[PDB]
Amino acid sequence: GKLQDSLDAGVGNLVDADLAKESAKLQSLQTKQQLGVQALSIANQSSSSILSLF
Amino acid sequence: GKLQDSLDAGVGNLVDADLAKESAKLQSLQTKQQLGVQALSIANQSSSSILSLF
Repeated sequence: GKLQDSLDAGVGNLVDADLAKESAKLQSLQTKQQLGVQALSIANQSSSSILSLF
Repeated sequence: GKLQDSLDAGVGNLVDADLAKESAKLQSLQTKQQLGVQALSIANQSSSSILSLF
């Protein structure tokens, strides 16, 4: 019984994720995604400045 | 018989914990864990303020 418990604990050590860091990374990457969308939207407007010169 | 009783009492003195102290340490560490969870939840929000600037 103890050996099987140790084996299960070792599997969990190998594969289980640490969600405490994931909670911070999730919000950080949501903010990153919002800024990336806004920056790409700004970059889409480069051609509009040409029309003013004509 | 008296010597065996003395030896058992000696092992108990040398290993056994006094659970009245852990009766308080349990509650203190439960409160401290809740406080740490609260503080970590506050800390993960540090990146949220960037969206307001853009």
